[PDB]
Amino acid sequence: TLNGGITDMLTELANFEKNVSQAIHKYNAYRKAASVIAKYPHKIKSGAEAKKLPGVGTKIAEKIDEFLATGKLRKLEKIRQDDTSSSINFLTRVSGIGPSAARKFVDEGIKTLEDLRKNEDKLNHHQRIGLKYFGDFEKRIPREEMLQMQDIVLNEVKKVDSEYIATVCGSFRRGAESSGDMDVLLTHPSFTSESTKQPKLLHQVVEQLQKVHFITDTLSKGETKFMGVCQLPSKNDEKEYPHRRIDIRLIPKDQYYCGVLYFTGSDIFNKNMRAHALEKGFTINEYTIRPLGVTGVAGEPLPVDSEKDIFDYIQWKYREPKDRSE
DNA sequence: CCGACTGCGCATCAGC
DNA sequence: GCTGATGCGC
DNA sequence: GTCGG
Ligand SMILES: Nc1ncnc2c1ncn2[C@H]1C[C@H](O)[C@@H](COP(=O)(O)C(F)(F)P(=O)(O)OP(=O)(O)O)O1
Ligand SMILES: [Cl-]
Ligand SMILES: [Cl-]
Ligand SMILES: [Cl-]
Ligand SMILES: [Cl-]
Ligand SMILES: [Mg+2]
Ligand SMILES: [Mg+2]
Ligand code: NA
Ligand code: NA
Repeated sequence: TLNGGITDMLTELANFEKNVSQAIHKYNAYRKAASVIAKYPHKIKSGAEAKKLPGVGTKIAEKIDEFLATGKLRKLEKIRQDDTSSSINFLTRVSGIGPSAARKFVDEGIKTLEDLRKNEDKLNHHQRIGLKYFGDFEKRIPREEMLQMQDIVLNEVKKVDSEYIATVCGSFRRGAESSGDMDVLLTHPSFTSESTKQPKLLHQVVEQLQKVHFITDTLSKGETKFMGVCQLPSKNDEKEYPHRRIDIRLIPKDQYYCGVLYFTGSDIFNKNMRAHALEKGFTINEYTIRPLGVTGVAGEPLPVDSEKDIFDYIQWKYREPKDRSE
């Protein structure tokens, strides 16, 4: 946090653009700039100096000059005082309420926590659960609890079928001392890019975790992705732990390396890495890396036997999980 | 100058 | 019902 | 909002 002030500013600007202006490219540009500045190993003394960094252009350099001179940004001060942007910004803090629904609710006079609570019937299932756990989903997860949750998830999975492999990814795999949620990558020999010889592979695991009261609510659920809410058991007399967000992704077993690469992140690291891939004539998703023909059509998946293999294809030196926190 | 900007699962909706 | 587009979040 | 060609 050499430049915590500046990165916060840009982050607030990204969120404004996404939530209020609904300008996805500006949102991503701001996030990119924040990221590159976050990792810059010097305390920035000027906008010119920041403008040397890829992703920081003229407009951002200017805002940086203002913030350095004043400790603030007029543009943001104004935004913070605009009732409508304020209302939309808060409303999108509820899981399931996006830029669109937020703006709608405001239109309809629903713009506070109290408003949402008395208008539950105007929420879809996801939003309803987001509202229910609005406070909990605010709280970070200490690594020590992530370890307990890991322990539970891995053992319960083993109980359904010893052939399942569950890997906790996200910031936890990057070594973070705290996490926003729990991301579980799941594989089983019966599900490969070649065939699905067992149905309900994801369901049985979800059901087991529900049976033991680890999973408490469901936000969405398909054949390969589950998104929901979980909770650690507390002891006699002990207050309860906050409810936590959990995501599970069932990935074909032979595409584990692309899968774990994807799910380890960070989200900006993936974006960067995928952009570079393109510039090298490849496209990467959570399943495969393929070449991009002259015509732009992606070709056949290339052989992959390690995360590193994927880095090699794009002429990047390998980066351990802990060094992918962008 | 200007096209392009990482990639995708699930929920919901519109048009047929 | 189906398919495609859009919303949301990973 | 930024950038590559
Ligand atoms: N927009 C994206 N593009 C590509 N990969 C993504 C994207 N968003 C997420 N992933 C990836 C890569 C991610 O690391 C992973 C989990 O997404 P989470 O939404 O749980 C996260 F990003 F917040 P995490 O890194 O885990 O940080 P905490 O959750 O706060 O602790 O899927
Ligand atoms: Cl935009
Ligand atoms: Cl400010
Ligand atoms: Cl793979
Ligand atoms: Cl693919
Ligand atoms: Mg996570
Ligand atoms: Mg997650
Ligand atoms: Na720059
Ligand atoms: Na939200």
